[PDB]
Amino acid sequence: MKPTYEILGQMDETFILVKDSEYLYFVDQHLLEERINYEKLKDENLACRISVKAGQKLSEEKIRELIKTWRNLENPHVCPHGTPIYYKIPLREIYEKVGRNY
Amino acid sequence: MKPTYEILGQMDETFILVKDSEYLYFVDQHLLEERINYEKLKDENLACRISVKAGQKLSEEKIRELIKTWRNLENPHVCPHGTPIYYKIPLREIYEKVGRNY
Ligand code: NA
Ligand code: NA
Repeated sequence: MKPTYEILGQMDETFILVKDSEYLYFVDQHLLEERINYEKLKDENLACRISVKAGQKLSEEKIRELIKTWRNLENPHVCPHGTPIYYKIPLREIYEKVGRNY
Repeated sequence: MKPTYEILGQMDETFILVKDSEYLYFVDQHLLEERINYEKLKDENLACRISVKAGQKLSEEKIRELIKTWRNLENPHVCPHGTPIYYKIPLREIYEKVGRNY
C-alpha cells in the first residue's frame, strides 16, 4: 500500500478499511496483530493468543497504529498460518461499474 | 438492501458506503440523487443538472437522507441513463478471503 492512504474505519469490529489511490483494503484486525506479534516474538502460538480478536471494537488511535505498522512488516500479506491478512478491491472496479473513469 | 443497515461514510467524495448483513454497497452520490430527482420530476436533464456531483463532500445528515430515500425508490438499481447506481461486494468474499466463515 502506498504511503499516502486514508483509513475509513472498522467494519463488523473485524476489518479495518483503508485505501490508497489504487485499492481499498479490508484488513483483518486479528491476522494483522498476529503478524505484528509474530515478527516480534517469532512464536506463532504466543502471537495468536495475545492478539486482538474479531468482535473487539478498536479506537481510532489503535487503528492508526496497526495500519502504520502493517506497512512496515516483513510479510504484510499473510499471517504465520498462511491466511491472507486482507481482501482488496481495485478502485477501478467500483468506478467502472457506475460508468466513471479511474 | 435490508432495512437494518450501517452507513460507513463517504469515499473519495463520490461514493457512500453502506452495508447490510449481505453486501457492502458503494453508492454513487450523483447517480442516486439523479434517480431521486428523476422519479420526482420525470425529467432526465433537469434531474441531472440539479443533483450533487462527484467531488462534493456531503454531511452525515445529507448522507442519511439519501440512503433512506434510496431504499424507497421505484428503481434503486440504475439511473435514468441506465448506469448502475452502485457497486456491491458480497460480504462473504471479504470474510472468506481471510479464512473466516460468513
Ligand atoms: Na509458544
Ligand atoms: Na428538461
